[PDB]
Parts: sequence; C-alpha cells; structure tokens
Amino acid sequence: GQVKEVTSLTNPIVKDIRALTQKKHRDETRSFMAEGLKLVIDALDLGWKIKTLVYPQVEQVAAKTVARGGLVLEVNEKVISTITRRDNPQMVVGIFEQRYSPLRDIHPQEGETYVALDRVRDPGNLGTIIRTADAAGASGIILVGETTDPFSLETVRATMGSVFAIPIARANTEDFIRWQRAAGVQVVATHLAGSVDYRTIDYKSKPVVLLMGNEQAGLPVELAREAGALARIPQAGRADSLNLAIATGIMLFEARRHLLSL
Amino acid sequence: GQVKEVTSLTNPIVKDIRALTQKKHRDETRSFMAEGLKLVIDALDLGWKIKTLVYPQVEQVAAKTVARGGLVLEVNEKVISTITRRDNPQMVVGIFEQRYSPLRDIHPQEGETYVALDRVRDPGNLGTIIRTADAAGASGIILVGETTDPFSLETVRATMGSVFAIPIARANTEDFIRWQRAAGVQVVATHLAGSVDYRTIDYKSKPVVLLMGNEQAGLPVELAREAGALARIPQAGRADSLNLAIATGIMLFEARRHLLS
Ligand SMILES: C[S@@+](CC[C@H](N)C(=O)[O-])C[C@H]1O[C@@H](n2cnc3c(N)ncnc32)[C@H](O)[C@@H]1O
Ligand SMILES: C[S@@+](CC[C@H](N)C(=O)[O-])C[C@H]1O[C@@H](n2cnc3c(N)ncnc32)[C@H](O)[C@@H]1O
Ligand SMILES: [Co+2]
Ligand SMILES: [Co+2]
Ligand SMILES: [Co+2]
Ligand SMILES: [Co+2]
Repeated sequence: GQVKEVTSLTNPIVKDIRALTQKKHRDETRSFMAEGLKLVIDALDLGWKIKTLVYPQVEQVAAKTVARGGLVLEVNEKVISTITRRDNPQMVVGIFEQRYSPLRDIHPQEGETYVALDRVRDPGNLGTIIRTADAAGASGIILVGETTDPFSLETVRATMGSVFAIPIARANTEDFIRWQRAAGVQVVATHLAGSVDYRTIDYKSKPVVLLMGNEQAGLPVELAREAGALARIPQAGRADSLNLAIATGIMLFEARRHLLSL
Repeated sequence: GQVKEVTSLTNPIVKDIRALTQKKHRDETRSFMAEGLKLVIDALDLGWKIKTLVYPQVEQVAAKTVARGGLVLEVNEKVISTITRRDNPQMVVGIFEQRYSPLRDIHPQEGETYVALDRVRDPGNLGTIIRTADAAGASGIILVGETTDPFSLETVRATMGSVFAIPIARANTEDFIRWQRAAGVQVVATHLAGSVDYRTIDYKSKPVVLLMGNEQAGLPVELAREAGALARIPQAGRADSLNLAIATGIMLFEARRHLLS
C-alpha cells in the first residue's frame, strides 16, 4: 500500500473516483464512497475494508489505510468537491468495499425484526429506512427484486452512517420466498387493501419480517400471497397512501413497541 | 383570448413561469406551480385559485380554469421540460394562488391534531410531513420561524398533492406562543431534555399540538419552556436522531392512535 497527491482533474484515477457516482463503475470494483472523518473511523470499527482515503487524526487513519494495503490522497478543496459534487464539501472522504450478507446465512432468532423492501425505487427512501431500521434495533434489510443501489452516494448520505451498522442483503423473488418459509418467521405484508389493523398483530411470538411494497405499485401478488398477516395502517383523508419510509418507520415501532423502552 | 398557444421559449410569458423557481417572485406574486392533472383537478375541486394552466378530461379542466378568470396555455413537451426542470414530466402543469391560514383564525376543537414545525429546512422532510399529516387526519400545519417554503416545487412534489388538502399557517416564535397560550391545547414537544416516553402521554383531553424541532439544532429552550409535555421516542444504537419526518409520522400516529381505524 501507498500515499499519493494530485490537484488536476483528468489524471485517470481521479475520473475513477468521480465515476463512483455511477452504478456500472461502482459495481466494476465492488466499491463505494462515504464522506466524513467521524464516519470513516466508525466504519473502520465496524470492520469495513477501506480501499482509498481522501483528504489531526488523519495521520493514524491514513497509516491504518496504507498499512491495510491501499491508496491515500492529500488533495485540495477543488478536487474533493468535484468528486463529491458539492460546493461545500467534507474534508475527508473514504472509499470502501461493498458488502452484502448472503440471505442463506441469515438465521432469524427470537426477538428480532427484519425489513424486506420489494423493489425500492427511491434512494432517500432506502437510506432513511436503513437509518430507521438501525434506530429501531432491527437486525437487517432484505432487498427483494430489482431495487435502487444501497451504496449510491445519494442513499449512503441518507443513512447518516447506518449503512455501516445494519446488514443488507439482496435476493430475487424466488430465493427470498424459499428463505422466508424455511426461516420460521411471522411475515407481515403491508397493502393498502389489507384487512387487519397493524396494531392488532402478534409481533411477540416469532421473528418478524415486515414486507413493504414498491412506491408506485405496492406488493405484487407473488409476495402478497405469502403473508401470515396482511396489515394496513389506518388513514383518514384525501391521501392515497403513506410515503414508503414513513410507513416502514410506523411499522418498525409498532413491531418493536414491546421491546423499545427508556 | 384565454385559450392561447406559444411555441417560443424566448417568449417572456415563459421566462416569468421559470421565475417561480425564485422565492422572491413566488412570494411577491403570491403564486406557485403544481404538476399533474389529478392534482390540478383535485386542487380545483378543493377551491384553489388557478392563475395559469399549461399543457380527454383536459377540456373539462381548461373550462373550470377560464370560468374562474384563469389564463390557459398550449405548448410543446419541451416547453414543459424547461419550466419544470424535469425529464419526461406530466402533460399538465398548474399555477395557483398560495394560501396560508392566519394563525389566530385557528380554533383548536376537541379531537383535533396540529403539527408545528420549528425551523424545518429540508423541502422533502416538510413535503412528507404535510403528506403524513393529511393522512393521519390532522387539522393543519404550523410553520414557526424561518423555514423552507412549503410552496416550493421541491416541497410541493413531496406532498403529492397534500399541499392542497391541509391548511398551513406560519408565525414567528412570538405569534406562535401568543396563539398557543390562548388556544387551550396540549403542546407535546419532541426533545431529548425533560423528556418522557411518547406512548405514555395524554393525547385525549386537550386538542394536541405536536411541536417538532429543527433537523440540526432541535427545539430552542424558549419553545420547549412552554411545552405541556416533552416527548421522546426511545431508540437502540449510536444512531442519535430519527429523521424529522420519521419522528413526526410516529408522533402523529400515537397522538391519533385512539382516533384512527
Ligand atoms: C406509496 S405506497 C404504494 C401505493 C399503492 N401502490 C397505491 O397507490 O395504491 C408504498 C408502500 O408504503 C406502504 N404503505 C403506505 N401506506 C400504507 C398503509 N396505510 N398501510 C400499510 N402500508 C402502507 C406499503 O408497503 C406500500 O406498498
Ligand atoms: C433530526 S432531529 C435533530 C435533533 C438534534 N440533533 C438534537 O440533538 O436534539 C429533528 C427533530 O426531530 C424530532 N425527533 C427526532 N428524533 C426524535 C425522537 N427519537 N424522539 C422525539 N423526537 C425526535 C425532534 O423534534 C428533533 O428536534
Ligand atoms: Co471504470
Ligand atoms: Co395502487
Ligand atoms: Co418579478
Ligand atoms: Co444534537
């Protein structure tokens, strides 16, 4: 591992960091960007492999990074804001290895809640859910089907650090359903056509998987079908539906009402 | 000729719509933009004054427009691109008169819930809160002190039409405190300081006001100094805060738990 320095833009490897805003480029190295000193330090504790650092506690983190076998860049405010695309950047920005938990490795125990998101489209919605699931003491996020990337800069920002603190996993519809049966869980699907008050449900007996639907479309039958309980939050207006993240928060804290205290 | 067409983007009739991006123009013209036909209809059905209407049921809408003294505009999909600042946007756009409820015209009755936001800065947060508060069946939003603007296009998008549906007042800390002290309400302020568990509060006796804090600071002591109760939602982790809108949604559904089904 090694240190380096640059101020010009083109210098191919600085177009390499820039391009971590694109999925196709992030995926070509299983890699992603996160901003902030406090944050990179915390993500290092949670055991995340750092590939590059960008920038006095920096000395020890750079040491930890170069000694871990990867690049480190002393750099001006013009470069840092251009890669983070903000006029008013942070001084320190880490690049890290993406990691998902494989779904087969996840074994729901008593007392645990999971959030499964069928085809989540909006990045902020996802990042906010990840943050909120973390806050509720849930044990992970399961991204079912084609969703937005959890490791986009837009989504990573919205987590406020929680991307590093709660397991994320991804699966096609079939494997998830296979898993969801074998796991011995109370599957709680949510629909705007659901029959039962989310408050009237048993979240105590079994580990729970909260199944949330797509923003435009809601849950497709193939997953709706599986519900051990088809729940809905009562509303009272013109309003069609709740925002996805909002709904997920409402459910997180009902589902763990008995477990959260002061 | 209220039924009127334009192709040119040079036309000053267009660059004055684009000026609605600016808050100056928005505020000094008392107007704002809203996208989509089912909005533009339901806002018409909700009694809103449409100034301008750009673009099957469209004819029935351009009628209600002109009947109420509103100008109409036929323009190409690329004119609608440049006003909106959007890829692929809706066929219709509507420009309306802004509508704030004066605070002292609000009379908190029994079984009603109001949300008050101190210094909300994020357009999305607000937009969503407005949405969530419509859905929880709350009687109105109260914006306290310097906030992002609820009639901005960003915030309007995030309400998904709920901006037309729930009244919005605005006030500085003084006016708010004045009205509050008179209006006879249970002010439940979300804090972490003097705070009790949010599921233990009495939300039945007095019409409730939920007073949520600023995304960075949180509530300023002078506001929390006049709170009937201080509520906190318990959490688990290094994660110190809930997103404001998330916190507000949770509070809303606890505050109206006894009322919703
Ligand atoms: C924006 S919504 C979906 C809207 C839905 N397709 C419709 O228009 O009929 C996104 C998701 O949030 C959740 N959601 C929203 N409102 C809800 C409610 N009252 N009860 C349960 N879930 C809700 C559901 O999981 C839903 O699939
Ligand atoms: C993101 S917070 C900022 C709080 C601030 N960081 C602090 O140190 O208090 C925005 C506001 O949302 C509300 N909020 C967020 N999490 C909350 C919780 N767990 N309980 C009650 N209110 C909360 C509060 O009104 C808070 O002032
Ligand atoms: Co590349
Ligand atoms: Co639907
Ligand atoms: Co002007
Ligand atoms: Co704080």
